[PDB]
Amino acid sequence: ATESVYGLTRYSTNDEAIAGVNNESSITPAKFTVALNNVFETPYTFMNSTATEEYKGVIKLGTQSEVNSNNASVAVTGATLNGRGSTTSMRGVVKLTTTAGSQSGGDASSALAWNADVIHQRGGQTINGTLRINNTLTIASGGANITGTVNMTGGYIQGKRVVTQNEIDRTIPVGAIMMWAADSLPSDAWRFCHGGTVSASDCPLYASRIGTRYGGSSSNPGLPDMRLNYIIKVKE
Amino acid sequence: ATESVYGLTRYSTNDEAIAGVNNESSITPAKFTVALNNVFETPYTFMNSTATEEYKGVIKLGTQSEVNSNNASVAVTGATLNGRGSTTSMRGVVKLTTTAGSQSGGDASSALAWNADVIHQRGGQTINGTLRINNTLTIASGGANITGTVNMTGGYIQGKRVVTQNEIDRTIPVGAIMMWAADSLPSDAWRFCHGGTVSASDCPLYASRIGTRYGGSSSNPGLPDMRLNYIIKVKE
Amino acid sequence: ATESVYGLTRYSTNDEAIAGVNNESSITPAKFTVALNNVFETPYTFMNSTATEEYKGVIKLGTQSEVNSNNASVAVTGATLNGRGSTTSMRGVVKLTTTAGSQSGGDASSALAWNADVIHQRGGQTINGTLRINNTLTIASGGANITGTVNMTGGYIQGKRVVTQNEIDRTIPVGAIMMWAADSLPSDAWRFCHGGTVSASDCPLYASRIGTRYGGSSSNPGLPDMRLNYIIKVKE
Ligand SMILES: [Cl-]
Ligand SMILES: [Cl-]
Ligand SMILES: [Cl-]
Ligand SMILES: [Cl-]
Ligand SMILES: [Cl-]
Ligand SMILES: [Cl-]
Repeated sequence: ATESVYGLTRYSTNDEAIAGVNNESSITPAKFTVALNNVFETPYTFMNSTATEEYKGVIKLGTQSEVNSNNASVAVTGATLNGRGSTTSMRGVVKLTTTAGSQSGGDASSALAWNADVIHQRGGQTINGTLRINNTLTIASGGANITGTVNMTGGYIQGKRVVTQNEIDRTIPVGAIMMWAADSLPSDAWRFCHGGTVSASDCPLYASRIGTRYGGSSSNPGLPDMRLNYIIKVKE
Repeated sequence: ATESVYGLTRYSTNDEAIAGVNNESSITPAKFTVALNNVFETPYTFMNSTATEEYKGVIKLGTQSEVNSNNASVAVTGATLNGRGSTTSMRGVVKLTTTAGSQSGGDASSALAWNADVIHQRGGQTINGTLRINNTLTIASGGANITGTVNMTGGYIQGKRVVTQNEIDRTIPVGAIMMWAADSLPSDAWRFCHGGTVSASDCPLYASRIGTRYGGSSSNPGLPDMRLNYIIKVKE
Repeated sequence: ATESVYGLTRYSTNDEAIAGVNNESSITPAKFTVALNNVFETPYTFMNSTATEEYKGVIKLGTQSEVNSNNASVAVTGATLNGRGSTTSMRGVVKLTTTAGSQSGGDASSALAWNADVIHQRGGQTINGTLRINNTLTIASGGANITGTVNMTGGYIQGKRVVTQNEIDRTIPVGAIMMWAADSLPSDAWRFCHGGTVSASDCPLYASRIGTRYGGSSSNPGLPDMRLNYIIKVKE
């Protein structure tokens, strides 16, 4: 057999079926299935969102220095509120003192309490000690009740000069003689002119002014004897 | 035909082509294509980032108690600033009072204002009422102008004792007789010794001291008749 | 050859092997492998976590208005602490003043310092100027030492009336005559009754009361001549 004309043919072996180049034999069903098996089978807007008027946020604690400087941003604490003591130049917190002229527990930021021991303008109070006033005292009504001695440079009552003891002798001097209408004398400033003596120590002005003019001695100067009665002024 | 030698062959059927075990027939093109189709076709560093000096952050509101204790961490509010009232032991805020000795609206944390009604050391003021001083008053200049009566234990002007009315009789006692140079008397303390009487009620000391020595009666005691003129002192 | 019976066969061409419909030829190994190649080869709980008592958080800065209103939530700054000035109606911060009656640097929220120039109740102080008191002064001990003149409506020492100069003439009037025991006179209130004259300008009361009764002239009125000696009271 050939491609061209008919004739005899044998069957291919298994080896020929697999090695499919032999052109001189024919393929049986059994070697279609042999031959197939070589082919078929092979943190900024946190910290920048600050506290303000308008909006809430975050806040730095003021140092004392910042608190005292009136810093409009920082926070005031218990400690820096306490630490900002009032002074004469800076608004601040104070302790009260009820004793004028004393600080309260050594604190310079002490102010006088409502009930401090001051004298006020309404009256009815007591100063428990002395007082000095450097110019005129005017008492507008009700006078003065004074325990102890008043010393004054001058004195007038309703425009009339007050009399003092040194003036007594000018009005009626020791040594004056008058008469007397009664039986007894009410004071020893005067004595009867019935002779006898007075004591120079009892009557020092009589002794100096009159001496022994009427007898007696220097210690016991004599009185005039003028015997109504006469009387003589012997002492102040 | 065989594998070994040449000879006759028939063609396989379709069924034989598919069931490829028959070794005794040959495969045509038409049954290559039949047989193929059985094979080919089958929250900590929030809350721990706190407010401080140095750094901003977060803050607890102080209770009053913490504010008053000077807590250095918490925040002061309007309410706890207001609530921290000054006392004698603790720095704080105050109301002002212009009236010494009165709290302002019942507030114990009241301090005297700059213009409270106090007496100061500079002068020129008025106390509208009484004043008591428990020891010596010194007026250093300008004296005193006193409306009303001064009562004093003692009085001196420039070191001389002030005279009082009870001393008048010692100097010139009722009952004294002197002479007189003028035609009329300027006071009724003295009377002419021209007899007649005085009234005991007008002249009680004359009546007691002299009685009816010179005539008259107890109510109308007689004066001496000594007829310059004589005069007698009849009353203070 | 046929499907049914045996006989002669030729071999298929390559073209027949590929176009596998020819039923009248047989397939060689070489055209199994040709024919196969057409088949085988073809931001709320931030802002709502607020500051409180109990818990930390976030805070709004108080305006002054809120601070002053005692707002219990907002924050106090240096500026609003400073800005909350004490008044009589509102607790606040103060400046101190040591001068009563003056604000410190024009600040209405000025309180008297512990050492302000006030008079207190304990004594020992000085008012450097005048003082007016509108009712009675009581000095409880130690009297008064007064530089300058005291004018008073009335005066008593230990309940006895103080004597004034206008009373002198009532006790012993100008014009009185008495006797005298000494050789010389200690004052010119009295003169010897030895004739001669006094000066009307030296002795105006004698001149008015006595005139020229004893001789002389109106300018130089005569004294009595009564020639112990007589004396006459010529002036106060
Ligand atoms: Cl006698
Ligand atoms: Cl002698
Ligand atoms: Cl008469
Ligand atoms: Cl009688
Ligand atoms: Cl003479
Ligand atoms: Cl004449």
